[PDB]
Amino acid sequence: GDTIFGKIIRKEIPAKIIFEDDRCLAFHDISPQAPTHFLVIPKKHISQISVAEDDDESLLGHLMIVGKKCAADLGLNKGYRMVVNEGSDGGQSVYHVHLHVLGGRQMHWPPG
Amino acid sequence: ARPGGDTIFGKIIRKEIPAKIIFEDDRCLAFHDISPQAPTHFLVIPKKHISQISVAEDDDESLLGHLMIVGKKCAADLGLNKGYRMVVNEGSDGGQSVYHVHLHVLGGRQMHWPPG
Ligand SMILES: CNc1nc2c(ncn2[C@@H]2O[C@H](COS(=O)(=O)NC(=O)CCc3c[nH]c4ccccc34)[C@@H](O)[C@H]2O)c2nccn12
Repeated sequence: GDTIFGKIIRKEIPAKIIFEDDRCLAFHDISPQAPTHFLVIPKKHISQISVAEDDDESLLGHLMIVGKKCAADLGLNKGYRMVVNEGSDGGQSVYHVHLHVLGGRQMHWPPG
Repeated sequence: ARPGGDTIFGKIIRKEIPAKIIFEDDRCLAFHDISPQAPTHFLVIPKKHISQISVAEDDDESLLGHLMIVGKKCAADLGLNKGYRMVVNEGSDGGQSVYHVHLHVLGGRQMHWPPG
């Protein structure tokens, strides 16, 4: 909640929401790196994947299932890339765990 | 006779093809990538054959989560203390080369944006 993603979860700032349930939220990224670029985040404040608990595994998996269902609904039928960044080397921009989903163009290698 | 399937990754699961294995349990296998794109670059794969994330079942949630937890634990065990990037590729636009779900973990250098 002490992050901008917490404000988004609490509906305190605008975000174009794609999907919500009781435990996660998917919304378009404000700084998109592909024609389609959205985030899937848990409502629980996990600061970074490195500190996720064992009992968070189903929740983390849920982010990926939601992400792939959202990608399908957004029409990403030629594919996409999912990304989780950790720490400074990973380029983690917000210390609230987030899954990026990017598509609508060819993604290149290496992935940064 | 051949659980895990006959992609290269299925053959690695059954020890038919060599790999450099970091971690193994009943659900997954972590091993170093043969064409690393960072100083440390490994894969985490399920032992259950799922071809790609787009066809994963709802009841694959815990398994997918387990790949990420195993990924982060392996990253810590390998000493990636400045961080890392996890990547799942889907289909042609994602650059998916092998149709058996896999999580990339890359670290030991600054990763750039965009992620490809
Ligand atoms: C461990 N052992 C091992 N690993 C292998 C083998 N063949 C492939 N892999 C590994 O599987 C990963 C699949 O990633 S992925 O499917 O997500 N796709 C890619 O990685 C391709 C990305 C790409 C997109 N455009 C490009 C343009 C040029 C080069 C690559 C690309 C890659 O990182 C490969 O290095 C193999 N044969 C025997 C043992 N082997």
